Amino acid sequence: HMQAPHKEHLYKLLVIGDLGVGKTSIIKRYVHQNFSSHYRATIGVDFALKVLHWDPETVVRLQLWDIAGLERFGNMTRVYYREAMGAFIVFDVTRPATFEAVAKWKNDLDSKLSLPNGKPVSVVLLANKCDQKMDQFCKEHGFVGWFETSAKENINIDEASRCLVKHILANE
Ligand SMILES: Nc1nc2c(ncn2[C@@H]2O[C@H](COP(=O)(O)OP(=O)(O)OP(=O)(O)O)[C@@H](O)[C@H]2O)c(=O)[nH]1
Ligand SMILES: [Mg+2]
Repeated sequence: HMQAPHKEHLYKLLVIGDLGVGKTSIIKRYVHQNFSSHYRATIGVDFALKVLHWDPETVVRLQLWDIAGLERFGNMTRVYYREAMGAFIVFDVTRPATFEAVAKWKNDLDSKLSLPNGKPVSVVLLANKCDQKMDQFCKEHGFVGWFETSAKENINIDEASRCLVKHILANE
């Protein structure tokens, strides 16, 4: 006797934000349980896979697209965004200018990507490096929620991803 296979959801998720805010470190902590203090800049886009045992009958596979910080100044984001179901937009709490870039990334995303029915994709805001007004910002810029995160100390990355996936499931 075999047990029945689990239902599966496969989601391509974007991780965007300006240089050095911690996008790659968030993904590396989430998927590989690892962190590095050395800064190695992403070139173009890198990828990582997260398998989530969502509930006893369900598996969620996340294809994470780790986009480099300078790409909002290029012309590749529309290609990079294609077929994504959700995104994290990231800034660095220690460098407030990176918060000002959050709206630029959000407008870039919303102008180049929408769900098949025309609804904008689910987006969660990550205030990263928290180891070192937000509600109003999320309501005014169309975010489903926000979290203080730390790739170094592993704070709220699991929680923020679960929040994003919950919203994606609810809007399919
Ligand atoms: N203290 C602290 N440092 C962090 C955290 N996350 C990332 N860093 C550091 O911030 C620097 C930049 O991290 P990256 O993950 O490479 O940032 P990025 O957004 O991927 O940068 P680009 O790929 O160039 O756009 C690295 O030195 C990391 O060690 C964090 O949560 N806390
Ligand atoms: Mg990177």
